[PDB]
Amino acid sequence: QKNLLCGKCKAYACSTDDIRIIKDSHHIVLGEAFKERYTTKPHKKPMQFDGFEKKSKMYCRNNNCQHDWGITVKYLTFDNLPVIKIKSFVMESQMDFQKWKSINSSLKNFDVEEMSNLYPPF
Ligand SMILES: [Zn+2]
Repeated sequence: QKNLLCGKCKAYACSTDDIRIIKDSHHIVLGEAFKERYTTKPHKKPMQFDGFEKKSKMYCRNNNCQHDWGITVKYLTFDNLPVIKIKSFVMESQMDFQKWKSINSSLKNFDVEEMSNLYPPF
């Protein structure tokens, strides 16, 4: 439905249709195209209480920007899963993504069967 932009440089980030919510907290982004729009630096940690194993920090790929976009994690069998920092984004016009969430219907919940269809284990 709507597009998120990097809050610092305004480069296109992703669509709200791309976002899934895990455990009513984590905002993950579906699709391999999104991975073209950020870079990462390693920051591996063992599993935390909710089953996220941190792998990296995400940065806007605009080299003049490099805004903190979030982290990537492994959750279940899904590695390199981007978890966006919702404070880091604004909406295409200008309101920020946190404001937009507050006045819009809830985003779609994560569905493991949908995820498995998109990223099959074979
Ligand atoms: Zn940026």
